Amino acid sequence: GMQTNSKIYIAGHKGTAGTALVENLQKRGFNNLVLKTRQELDLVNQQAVAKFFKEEKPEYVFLTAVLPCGAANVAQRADFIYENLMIQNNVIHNSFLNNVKKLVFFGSGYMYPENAKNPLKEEYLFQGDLEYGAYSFGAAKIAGAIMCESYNIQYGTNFITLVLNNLYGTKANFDFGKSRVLPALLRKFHLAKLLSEGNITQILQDLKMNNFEEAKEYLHNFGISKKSVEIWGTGKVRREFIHSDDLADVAIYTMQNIDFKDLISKNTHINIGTGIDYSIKEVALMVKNIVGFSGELVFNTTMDRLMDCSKIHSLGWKHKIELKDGIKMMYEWYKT
Amino acid sequence: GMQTNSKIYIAGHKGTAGTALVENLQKRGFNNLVLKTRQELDLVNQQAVAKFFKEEKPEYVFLTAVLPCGAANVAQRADFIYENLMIQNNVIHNSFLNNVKKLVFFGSGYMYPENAKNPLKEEYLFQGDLEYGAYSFGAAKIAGAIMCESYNIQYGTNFITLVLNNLYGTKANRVLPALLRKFHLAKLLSEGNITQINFGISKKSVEIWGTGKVRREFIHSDDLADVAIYTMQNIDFKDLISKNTHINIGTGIDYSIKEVALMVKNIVGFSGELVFNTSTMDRLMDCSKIHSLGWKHKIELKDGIKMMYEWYKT
Ligand SMILES: NC(=O)c1ccc[n+]([C@@H]2O[C@H](COP(=O)([O-])OP(=O)(O)OC[C@H]3O[C@@H](n4cnc5c(N)ncnc54)[C@H](OP(=O)(O)O)[C@@H]3O)[C@@H](O)[C@H]2O)c1
Ligand SMILES: NC(=O)c1ccc[n+]([C@@H]2O[C@H](COP(=O)([O-])OP(=O)(O)OC[C@H]3O[C@@H](n4cnc5c(N)ncnc54)[C@H](OP(=O)(O)O)[C@@H]3O)[C@@H](O)[C@H]2O)c1
Repeated sequence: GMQTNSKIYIAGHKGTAGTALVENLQKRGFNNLVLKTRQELDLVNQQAVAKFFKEEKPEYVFLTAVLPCGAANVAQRADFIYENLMIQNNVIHNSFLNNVKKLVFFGSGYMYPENAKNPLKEEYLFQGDLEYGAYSFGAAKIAGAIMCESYNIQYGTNFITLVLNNLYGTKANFDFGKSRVLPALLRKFHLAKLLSEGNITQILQDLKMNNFEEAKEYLHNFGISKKSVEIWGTGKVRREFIHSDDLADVAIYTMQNIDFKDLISKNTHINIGTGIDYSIKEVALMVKNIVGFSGELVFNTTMDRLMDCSKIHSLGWKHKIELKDGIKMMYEWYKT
Repeated sequence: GMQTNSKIYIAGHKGTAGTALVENLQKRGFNNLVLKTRQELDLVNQQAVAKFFKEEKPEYVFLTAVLPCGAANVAQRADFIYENLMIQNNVIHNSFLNNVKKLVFFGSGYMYPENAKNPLKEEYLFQGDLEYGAYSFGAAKIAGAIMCESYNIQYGTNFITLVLNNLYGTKANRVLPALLRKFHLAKLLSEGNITQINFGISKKSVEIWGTGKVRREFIHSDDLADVAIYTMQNIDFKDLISKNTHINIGTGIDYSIKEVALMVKNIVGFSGELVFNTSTMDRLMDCSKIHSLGWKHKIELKDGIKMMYEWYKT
């Protein structure tokens, strides 16, 4: 499909997936990208989106823009459904109206039933109720997948949905209270190692503090000590991770090689991932070993999510970046 | 809630439910109504809907507007999801932005799994796959119900979803009107009234495709208007609790297509024969929840069909 000079729109280009798509496309020599910040183009606004498509006429679209659901903002139950449905509707429909050749949309494993068997098959859609916290976000993602398929059936569009669980990259936010599970664990174990070695000066520099008494209390409160790191929960819940370079790779592979006609007329979405999951305990141990911390884990007191990737494997794509290598890259970056 | 002087918006006011809401509201003294035709206000257009709410500031909203899915237009798989999600989103979100006091949204039994047990309980949402033809339409209806509930949880709104199976009315446009008209035409043929005059209609018989064993539940539009008004006056979100807070409405009784066809035949007075040519999803609501909240239907099917036919003959 796409050539060097094809006009390619990446919606939500400043996010984790968006940034990875822009960087990988540029590295591969694609030099006709169209990018709009949130301030330039509000994707919830139908009139602004309609005018953009009419005036710019992109040939290919990667739809990465989202209001994401997590632990910190789970109260925004109405916003997760309204905003995500509007972004999906505005982009998908105006792509159709302006003769976009092909579009890739990203779904979430929260679209599958809370009690579904792992590994999750594409045909598990609608086989039971969704998890409570992510209920409205998951429902929006189902509607996005069904929208893509419905345009493909009625109008012969080529709009493909790729569904993933947890995304990470080399460059992460390591601020406490703001960091996801991998960067948070990495920083905890790095600090614990410094404590065990008696490197007071480096602790103060890492934390941006000038009083060690205050530093020791902050570490003690976040479960960090010279002998152990404290982990909330039993450590038994299992998670699958995909590196953003692998997300970019499969998205571009799909655009170039996988058409709607190859998938058929229900459950035509495609799961993506590495096909391997890890308990929180196993992840913590891997991080401990990469950092080189000589101490222990301690636990203080239930839905697993792992894709069945049989479909995408059958279509000729597999991941390159194993989780231990991805964590290693993140740690090297952190130390700069 | 509503007072007789409260400003009330009925979206989609020319349809079957809309017409009945307008008439029943006016009969009770609720005359401060705001009504817009499709030509005046396209509910898929976000900018037009946002401007309408800002200018008119309705206090109460009945959302009846829809692109309906039937046998004749089942090819419109994309339009069913896109158009219905846009109407729902535009009306619900702009109601919130403009401090609407209460809203009623109408769902469909196509939101429930194809193989769910009848009678259908509210908790059967997401317990299996939807019927293939109605898959995209049912998905849109699920999103509408979840949108109402999500605004109620995050923002403390009072947006209530009522879910039904088959609507018919005195002033109506679909299975019941079509059977009524088929039998009326057959009767006219047998009486030789050419002036007044492949659908299986002849002077000696009406032939219906299928076994006519499939079962359907019907609600008369005056009963839909009655329960919608009852909900506005008496049922708040706090009374329903925090999941599956939609409410089934209906009569609680179903009929095979054969039984319905016979009832219509007898009311019309066609003297010929009914024939089924034999070359599967039932839909009946469990109405225990709405009954527990203090409403039940008044119009039995035989009487409702009689009302519809009298109107038709004018
Ligand atoms: N673990 C994961 O991150 C994960 C797991 C499952 C699926 N996914 C899916 O993968 C896709 C990409 O996720 P991500 O992690 O890369 O997202 P992200 O890092 O949260 O980025 C989202 C981007 O969308 C933009 N955006 C949101 N609303 C907008 C609006 N109204 N107008 C314009 N731009 C808007 C944001 O702009 P601002 O920067 O201005 O805020 C941001 O740049 C999404 O569809 C997501 O659901 C990701
Ligand atoms: N009918 C049933 O058996 C049944 C069963 C299940 C649930 N329901 C639900 O009950 C509600 C009422 O159904 P109904 O049978 O009364 O519907 P209806 O007779 O089909 O009426 C629909 C109305 O919506 C209007 N409309 C559609 N798209 C519009 C748009 N873009 N802008 C403005 N107006 C628009 C139509 O205007 P025009 O007249 O100009 O086209 C029409 O007046 C719907 O939510 C429906 O899903 C009905």
